[PDB]
Amino acid sequence: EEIRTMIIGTSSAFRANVLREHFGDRFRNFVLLPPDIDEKAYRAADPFELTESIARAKMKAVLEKARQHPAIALTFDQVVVKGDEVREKPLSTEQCRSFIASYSGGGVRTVATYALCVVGTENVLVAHNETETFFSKFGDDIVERTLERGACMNSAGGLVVEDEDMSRHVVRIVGTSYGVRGMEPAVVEKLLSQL
Ligand SMILES: [Mn+2]
Ligand SMILES: [Mn+2]
Ligand SMILES: [Mn+2]
Repeated sequence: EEIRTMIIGTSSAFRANVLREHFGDRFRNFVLLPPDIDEKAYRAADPFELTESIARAKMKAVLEKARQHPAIALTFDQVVVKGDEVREKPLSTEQCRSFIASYSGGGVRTVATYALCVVGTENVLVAHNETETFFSKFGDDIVERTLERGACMNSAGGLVVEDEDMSRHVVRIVGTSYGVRGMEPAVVEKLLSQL
């Protein structure tokens, strides 16, 4: 059995881009197949168990979709933790504004679960990835500039470290910026090694 195909089981353009770039030396074929599930149905308090339940639910949906259009499938789920609050994608500009403003002069975590499955098998491997990003102080003006670009709406906690203004206020990251953005290749490399 020679596996040459990766099923990219996410709608994230960034994730798809990194996967093709980093894993094109191993895989010939990259198939886009987003899970498109109702994530609101899953509600665990622990963000590690939360993201894991969602990544596994996403994998189930992807493998089902694969049956009707040898391979490995990958899914992901990621949330932000700020203080005691678990944050997903913001529901409005107002909440996003609030989210971004709160990152000034402090630390913010991301918690994720990556899942991997060889299509046709029953074992779904999972791995967690956690980051912590530390910002210097910034004011309402920088908040509005980031908001105006709109990409923040599509990230957990409205956290966009790649944003022109946000980037200028990052002091350090424990982890990698690719991890904060939702796809650290080292995590996928570790899961592949566990086959
Ligand atoms: Mn765990
Ligand atoms: Mn999610
Ligand atoms: Mn999603």
